[PDB]
Amino acid sequence: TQFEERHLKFLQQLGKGNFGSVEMCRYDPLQDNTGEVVAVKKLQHSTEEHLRDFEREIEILKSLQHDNIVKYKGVCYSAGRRNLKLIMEYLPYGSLRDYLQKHKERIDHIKLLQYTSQICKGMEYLGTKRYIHRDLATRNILVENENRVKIGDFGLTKVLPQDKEYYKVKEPGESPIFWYAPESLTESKFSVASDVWSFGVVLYELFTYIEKSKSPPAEFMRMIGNDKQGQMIVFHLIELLKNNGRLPRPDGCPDEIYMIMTECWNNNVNQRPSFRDLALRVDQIRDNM
Ligand SMILES: CC(C)(Nc1nc(-c2c[nH]c3ncc(Cl)cc23)ncc1F)C(=O)NCC(F)(F)F
Repeated sequence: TQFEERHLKFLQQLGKGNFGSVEMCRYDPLQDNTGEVVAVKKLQHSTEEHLRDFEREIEILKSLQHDNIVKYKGVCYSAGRRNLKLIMEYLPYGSLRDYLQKHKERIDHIKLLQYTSQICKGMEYLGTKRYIHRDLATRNILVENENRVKIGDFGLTKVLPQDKEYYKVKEPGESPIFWYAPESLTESKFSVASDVWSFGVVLYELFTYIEKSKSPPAEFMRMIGNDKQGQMIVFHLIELLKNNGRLPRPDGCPDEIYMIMTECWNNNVNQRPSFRDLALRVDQIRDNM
């Protein structure tokens, strides 16, 4: 079934980035304001390269059906082929980052692990399709309700080549470097293993309860020196990672959860755990607790 542009009523801006913008809209064909509230993504500056990447993100999202992956709803073509709109489910609790920042320690360790398990499961399913998320962070995870989180924003997702286990980005855009694996920093190489490294960073964010002074950019900047600027930050971060500088164990975090983070943060790509293993391990910790 099709979505008519004339029936998409603007409600609120949700955000912007990666050459796109996301708005909360009511899909109201009955024109009585009883329509479903949806999330609508469109391109801000729509070049032929941007259209091509947007179409690929649409195909990727439409191919994914999992409880812990944001639902594709459709496409609106009313403005023509060159001005597509991606329609997705709207998750009113917003990002896990905002949700956790608000609700802090009132969300216990058992609950953080329920979210951790769901993130692993969504990521494992993503990996079976040979898709590399490339932007795993609490800011890119949505809360559906108290018991369910879902991976969102597939705007940076790459499909692995048929004959290779990594995707090489020739001309990188804005990069979340404090979530990046060393091979992604040095060679712009992305794989299931680099998504596992970013997952270790997600687990860290969770157990610091999004405390501002404890964030991966704040911790890494203190380790390299706050006087470092521009490309010198990347140069120093690479050398720090090479010499085993890592994020600290968050205050009150169980030893066992810190060990999972440190295994994800292995410089050897082949030694990092698998998402299938992580979900099994995290479910065992949950059960024990
Ligand atoms: C608005 C913003 C910067 N970007 C996007 N949101 C949604 C999106 C899809 N459904 C949503 N429902 C609620 C909210 Cl707050 C956002 C969305 N889908 C794609 C995006 F690029 C965002 O919130 N990102 C967090 C993420 F969704 F990725 F987890």
